Amino acid sequence: MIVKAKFVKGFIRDVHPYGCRREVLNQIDYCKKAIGFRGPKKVLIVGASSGFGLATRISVAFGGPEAHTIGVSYETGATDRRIGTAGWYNNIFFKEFAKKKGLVAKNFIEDAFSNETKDKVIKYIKDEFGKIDLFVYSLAAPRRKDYKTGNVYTSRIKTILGDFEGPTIDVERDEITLKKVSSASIEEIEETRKVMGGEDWQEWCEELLYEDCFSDKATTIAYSYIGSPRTYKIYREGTIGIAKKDLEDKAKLINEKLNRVIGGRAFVSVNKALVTKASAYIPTFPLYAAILYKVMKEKNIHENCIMQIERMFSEKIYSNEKIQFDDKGRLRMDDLELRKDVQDEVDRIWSNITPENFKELSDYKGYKKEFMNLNGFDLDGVDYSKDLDIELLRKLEP
Ligand SMILES: NC(=O)C1=CN([C@@H]2O[C@H](COP(=O)(O)OP(=O)(O)OC[C@H]3O[C@@H](n4cnc5c(N)ncnc54)[C@H](O)[C@@H]3O)[C@@H](O)[C@H]2O)C=CC1
Ligand code: NA
Repeated sequence: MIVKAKFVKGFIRDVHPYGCRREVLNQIDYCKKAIGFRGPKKVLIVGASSGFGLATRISVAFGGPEAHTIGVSYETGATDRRIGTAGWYNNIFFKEFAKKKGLVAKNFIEDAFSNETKDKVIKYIKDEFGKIDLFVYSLAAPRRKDYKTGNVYTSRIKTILGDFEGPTIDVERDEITLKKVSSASIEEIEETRKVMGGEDWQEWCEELLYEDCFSDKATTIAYSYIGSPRTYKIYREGTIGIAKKDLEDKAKLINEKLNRVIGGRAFVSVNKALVTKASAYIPTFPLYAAILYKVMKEKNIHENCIMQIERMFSEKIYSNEKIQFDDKGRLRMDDLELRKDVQDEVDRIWSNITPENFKELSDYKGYKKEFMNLNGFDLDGVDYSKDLDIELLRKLEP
């Protein structure tokens, strides 16, 4: 079978599994070439299979600390109709590389919202892994199940106080298109807060702390976004923004408890805009990211996931220099994105953007490549003419 990049309902149908291997290896190679940092030895990451969580895992394992890692993710493998998710394969190839380096890399392919999943991970930590010094909560989900009551909360990306309509980039068609987003009901706001707020992160932290799973002075981090006024309507001041503010509020509560009990700490890191599976489908995000890429590349300050994470750990969290938070106690990795000259240029380009000129004014090429790359496509050192053995791929284990 020769896997080709193709779309179904605006989603890539089949990832290229060996491309995913190459993309994991590219991030590992960046970390191996980096100056290096030291700090964490035993790391738990929820949402470890792709995007920021995968970069987090690769950073601590290969960027100097030689950390053992537990990854919890929800992914699916090959069926008789589907090849498996990018994250499915990322987990597998990360493990292969980590094992060769002599590192523990445990995968739990499980729903993190489950009480059952928490018990499994806690059991593994107590029995086998040893206490955790770093816990990263990097989860992006469309829904949350409350396993006790059977209730399902659905995450919706909607606006508040007024419908939205604005340009976006359709990767399937290489075109600018208008996307409509409607106002959320109070129930929809609450459900999104239930899924993408800090409740589950807080529950993980409490269960970990109280079952004696954290090392003294342990750190926990969750990831957030603030962005520019170009996206306040559909992000920061929409349903997802209300959820992220709940996440930031929970960080403060978790921080107080961890500090009191083990001298530990919790904080949100507000990261920069970039292409991941989750972000690629936020309305209008492709257009903002494409312009931002253009501006930041011209100013030599562009970063992808692995560069973001490597800088965060080596320059801010585990540095010689003391960590600096914003006035709300958040770590700011959007420090370069939200720089005044960057945002001025983004706003200026944005105002000149049309369906006819967007490829000239924005870095659509770079945006599309990063989108293709995370799905295993458009990568160097991958032979895209070679047939893949499906039986071989389906036998691979996380
Ligand atoms: N990509 C961006 O522009 C930015 C993303 N962030 C935040 O980074 C965090 C991670 O998102 P990305 O890396 O962008 O997305 P991603 O789609 O690459 O990663 C999502 C991860 O969450 C896991 N996951 C989803 N439901 C799960 C479940 N029920 N149980 C266990 N794992 C589950 C997936 O398996 C995957 O590992 C999110 O909180 C997002 O809001 C923050 C700033 C920017
Ligand atoms: Na992630």
